Amino acid sequence: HSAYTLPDPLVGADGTRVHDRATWQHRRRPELLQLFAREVYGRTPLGRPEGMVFKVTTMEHAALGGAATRKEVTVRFGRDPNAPSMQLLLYVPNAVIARAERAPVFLGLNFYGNHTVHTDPAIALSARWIPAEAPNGANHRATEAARGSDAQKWPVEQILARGYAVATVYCGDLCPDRPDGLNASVASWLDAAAGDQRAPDAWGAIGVWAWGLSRALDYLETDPLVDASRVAVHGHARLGKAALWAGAQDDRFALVISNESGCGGAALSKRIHGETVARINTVFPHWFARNFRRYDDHEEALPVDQHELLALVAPRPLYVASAEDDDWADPRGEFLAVKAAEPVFRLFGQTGPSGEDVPRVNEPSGGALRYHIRPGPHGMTAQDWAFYLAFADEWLKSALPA
Ligand SMILES: O=C(O)[C@H]1O[C@H](O)[C@H](O)[C@@H](O)[C@@H]1O
Ligand SMILES: [Mg+2]
Repeated sequence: HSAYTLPDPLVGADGTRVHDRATWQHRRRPELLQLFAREVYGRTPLGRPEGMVFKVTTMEHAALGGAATRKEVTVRFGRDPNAPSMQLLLYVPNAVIARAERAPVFLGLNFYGNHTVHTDPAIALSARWIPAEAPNGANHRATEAARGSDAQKWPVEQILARGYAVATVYCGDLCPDRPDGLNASVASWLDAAAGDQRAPDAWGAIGVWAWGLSRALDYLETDPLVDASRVAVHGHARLGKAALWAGAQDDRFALVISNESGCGGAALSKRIHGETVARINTVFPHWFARNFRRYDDHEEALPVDQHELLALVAPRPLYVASAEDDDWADPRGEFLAVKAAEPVFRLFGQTGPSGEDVPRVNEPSGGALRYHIRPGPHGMTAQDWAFYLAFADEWLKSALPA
C-alpha cells in the first residue's frame, strides 16, 4: 500500500537542505532538471533553433459565427523551406480583440489533428500520419469525417467566452505517436549524429512534444493578439506528460495543467499502482529515454519521483487532476505526488490541497497548487475544463504595474 520512500525535493543531491527560494531556483532546480533529462525523458538538446520561421497561412476574423479570429500558422524550425515544421491553430475571442486587449492563452497538443478539435470546416485537414485509433480515419490519414471528432476534449466556445484564446498543434507533427515515430520526428533532424540507434540519454516523444509546446510559445510571443506572458500549458494523458515536462523546463509558461497524466506524468512511479515503468516502456518504447528502462521493475532505484517534476513548476500555478475510475493513471498516486511537491510550493508562499487524503469528487482543493478528481473514466471533460477556467481566472489575471 505504501511500499516506497520518496526522495525529498528540499534535500540537495549532496545532502544539504534547501532553505530558501534562491537555492531552489539556482541550484536544486538545475539538479532536478538534469536528473529528469538523464534518467526519465532524455535530454532536450537545444531550445529555440536558429532560423525559426513563422508563416500565417490563413486568417479569419469572423470564425465561429463571429465569435473568434482563427489563425493557422506554420512554425518552421529552420529557414530552408524544406525544414520540418508544425501547424498551429489559434482561436482568439473577438470580444477581447475588439477591446484592443491581448488575450491570455490555453495551449495544448491534440491527439488526432487540429481538424479534430472543432467541427469548423475551414481548419486545414492534417496531411500527416494519424494513428489507427483516431476516429473516422482512413489508412492513417485524416478524412473530412474526422472533423470535430475530438471536440469534447476542447470546449472552444466556452474558453473563448471566458476570455481566453485556444492554441493547439497535433502531437504527430512533432513525433508521430507510434513506436517507429522518432525516425520521422524533429528529433531525427535536431542535433542527431549519423541516423542510427538513439543514445541512452536521447529524448523520445514526450521530450519532443514538450519542445514543440515551447516552440508554440515562441510563436505566441510574436502574435499581437495574445499575451504570451499568460499562457496556460495543458495536456491530457500522454499529452499531459508532455505539458508537465514543458512547463517544468520552460518557466515562461505561466500556468501548467496535467489532466490525468498518470505514469511518468503526475503519478508517483515508486507506488507501483496501475501503469508501471515496465509497462509504459514496453508498450511505448519511444516515449521516454532508453535510460528510463533501467527502472523497469526497479522503481526503488529511481533517484527522483514525479513529485519533483511537479515541484519544478513552483512558484507558478500547477493543476493536477484525476478521474475516479482511472485506476491505470493511479489517481491516489497523482494526489500524493501533489502532496509531496507541496513543501516546495510552500517555500514560495503558495498553498496546496488541504488534507492528506484524496478529496471528494468534484471538490477541487488547493491554492496555486490545485487538485481535483471527477467521477467517471479517463478522459477530459467539460467538468475538468470548468475547474481549469476557474483556476485560470484566479491565477492568470493581466499583470498591472507593481
Ligand atoms: O494517453 C493516454 O490516454 C494514456 O494511454 C495509455 O493508456 C498509456 O498507458 C497512458 O500512460 C496514457 O496516459
Ligand atoms: Mg502507476
